[PDB]
Amino acid sequence: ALVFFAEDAAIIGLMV
Repeated sequence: ALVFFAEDAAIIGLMV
């Protein structure tokens, strides 16, 4: 799958 990235503090992945 595709894993985007966002800064939630720290950077996390978002898997789709």
